[PDB]
Amino acid sequence: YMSRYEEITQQLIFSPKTWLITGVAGFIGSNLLEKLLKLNQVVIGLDNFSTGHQYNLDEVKTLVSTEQWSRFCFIEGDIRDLTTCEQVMKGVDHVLHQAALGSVPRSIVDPITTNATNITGFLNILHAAKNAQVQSFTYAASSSTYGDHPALPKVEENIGNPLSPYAVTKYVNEIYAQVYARTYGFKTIGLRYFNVFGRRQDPNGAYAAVIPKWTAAMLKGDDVYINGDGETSRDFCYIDNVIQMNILSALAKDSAKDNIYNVAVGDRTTLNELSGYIYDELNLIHHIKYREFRSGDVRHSQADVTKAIDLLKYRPNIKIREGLRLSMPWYVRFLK
Amino acid sequence: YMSRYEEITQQLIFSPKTWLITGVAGFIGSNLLEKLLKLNQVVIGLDNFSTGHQYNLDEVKTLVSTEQWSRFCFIEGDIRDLTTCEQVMKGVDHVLHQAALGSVPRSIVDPITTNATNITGFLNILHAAKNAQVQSFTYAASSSTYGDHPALPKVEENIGNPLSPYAVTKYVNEIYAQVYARTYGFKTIGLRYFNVFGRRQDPNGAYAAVIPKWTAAMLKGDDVYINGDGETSRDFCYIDNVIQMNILSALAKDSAKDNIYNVAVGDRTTLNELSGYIYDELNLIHHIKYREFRSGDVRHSQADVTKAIDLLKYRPNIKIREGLRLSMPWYVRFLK
Ligand SMILES: NC(=O)c1ccc[n+]([C@@H]2O[C@H](COP(=O)([O-])OP(=O)(O)OC[C@H]3O[C@@H](n4cnc5c(N)ncnc54)[C@H](O)[C@@H]3O)[C@@H](O)[C@H]2O)c1
Ligand SMILES: NC(=O)c1ccc[n+]([C@@H]2O[C@H](COP(=O)([O-])OP(=O)(O)OC[C@H]3O[C@@H](n4cnc5c(N)ncnc54)[C@H](O)[C@@H]3O)[C@@H](O)[C@H]2O)c1
Repeated sequence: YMSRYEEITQQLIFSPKTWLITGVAGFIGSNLLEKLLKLNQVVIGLDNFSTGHQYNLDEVKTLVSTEQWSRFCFIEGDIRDLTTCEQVMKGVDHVLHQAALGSVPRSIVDPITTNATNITGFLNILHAAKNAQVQSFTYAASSSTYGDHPALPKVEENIGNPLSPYAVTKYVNEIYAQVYARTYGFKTIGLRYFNVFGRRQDPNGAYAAVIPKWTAAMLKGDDVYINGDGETSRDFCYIDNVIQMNILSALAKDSAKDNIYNVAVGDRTTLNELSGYIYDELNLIHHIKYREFRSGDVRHSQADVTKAIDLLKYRPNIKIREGLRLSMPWYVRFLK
Repeated sequence: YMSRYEEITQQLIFSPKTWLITGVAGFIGSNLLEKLLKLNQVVIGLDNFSTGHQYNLDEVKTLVSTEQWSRFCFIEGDIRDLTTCEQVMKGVDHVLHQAALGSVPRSIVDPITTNATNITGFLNILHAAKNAQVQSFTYAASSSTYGDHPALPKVEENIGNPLSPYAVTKYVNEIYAQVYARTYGFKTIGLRYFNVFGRRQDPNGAYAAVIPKWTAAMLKGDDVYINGDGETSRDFCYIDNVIQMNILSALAKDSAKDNIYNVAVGDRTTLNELSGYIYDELNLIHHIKYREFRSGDVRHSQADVTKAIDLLKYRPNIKIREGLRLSMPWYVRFLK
């Protein structure tokens, strides 16, 4: 039971608010959109369809009622444009900022566009939000920000040197957010996501994340690569845990704001064990080679989620194996 | 004797190199331009005249020969435009990046503009320099990167939380520089300036620094305002000391790069002390109210310059009073 999250969602349905979701056409944004519309929220979406897709928005349309869909106002535009950011902020209560160009290797190969998207765009949205006096502001940060810190499991206060331009940009979001609290009284929540997965995570394209990239490949009958020795290990976090955490963050009591939280389940899986869970869930619905470590990649990864548990009453309820089970039917349909 | 510095400057007279100075029309930039043309160097300059001034360049022109000035190629443009950054990098040996919007309070009022210039702009010059494979890259960092850290004197490896949007931007310059070393092998030097003063520092405008602002006010018979009880203290650093450090860093051995250095004297002077020094020096060349502490003002600032002295062979040989003596005639001339 996700007790606190149930209670908060009940408040929202009784007293609905206006939400802004940036990155709404993407993986996490469109999952947020689906749950907020199902709570009868008014939703303002912004996306530029860089890595996001209109098909994600069309899919969410078919999953909600007509009245629910009628409260979604979609704005095609770019967070790099401050005017656009101010326009979409108007009358907004709760900001969920997901728009960014993700991926460590992308940042290495084009630190420039990435900087513009992830620092300039973040600041534009942060500043428009402060000026519009929104009730809350929650933004996607990253476990990449732990960098080379050798400690396991990862604890929020203890971070290392950032190991790529992507790590830098996300860390910069966090420091601007803190400076905003201290200089303006504008209290935010940053969510360090660990390896999120689930429906509508893009499997196509050179930057695909390991779960949908492998899922696709096994469905193709293609080779399943493994960047390095395979002992690299991760806290894979099903999207529903992330949706819980965004919504708990948006309605957090004030003293839980101006804080960073790990967003994950606290477990660890190696590239090598995941391969098998994926085969088994897929193989259940009727259907491997080693190589060089990837550049600027974090070696080993497990979150300590004690802080979200205690301060927000986060209750992660969906673990790697069940998330895969829940996720595979989506991949079959999308790829068939 | 500034002796490694003398050896380096003698060598440059004998073997000119091509330098890029961004912010060339500003206080520190035009002073670098002056030194470099007098050393017969080839200098590419870049400035948008946002806080810099064409009269600064006209002044440098009157101080160097026709043949020296003919080695100055000046481009009016903006570091926020990557193309411009690439163009001015061509043929460049040594980068001295000074272009930025200074001032903590400017950044509080308009964090967006300060971000675009200080982070986007800085990243464009760093990236173009890396791509051009220049010999050296040195950038203007800031003592505001110490933030709330309580150590005093300030030592480079120990820093705190940044306290304004400005401080965020200058800290991010350092982080990007370190990440560029790590990921592309491009090793830079960051110079944490402390309260620099001297000729061509702008006395006009909401954000003038204390030394020129007071100097101008005494020359006009305007009220000199002390923000607080005047026991507040700084490590005021004459320009020539900064010129020295820039040149020592452009020519540093490889082991001294990918390092941050404080640039200052090592001394502390109170606002009360300073107001007396300024008066004394001016009135030798011939011619006060207390109010509220500036809000969110640092109380005491003093640099440990051990690292610069040991690793770069820096000599902080101009202290505050001699610096004021050297600067006062330029203000007298400038304002009469
Ligand atoms: N999925 C994970 O494992 C993970 C891990 C760490 C951090 N994150 C962060 O989570 C957020 C959501 O990521 P996601 O996995 O859903 O990726 P995604 O690529 O699916 O979503 C990003 C969305 O933002 C939009 N966007 C990008 N730049 C934009 C711009 N300039 N203006 C407007 N829209 C823009 C894209 O079109 C896309 O719809 C991002 O900030 C990402 O950095 C995700
Ligand atoms: N003066 C100090 O005590 C001090 C203290 C800490 C750091 N610094 C840093 O030293 C550097 C030089 O500062 P300064 O005191 O000479 O200030 P300044 O304002 O006199 O000089 C900065 C120059 O940069 C130019 N510039 C700004 N934005 C630009 C852009 N986008 N494109 C092209 N040109 C641009 C301005 O027009 C100006 O000529 C800056 O990086 C400043 O932050 C100075």
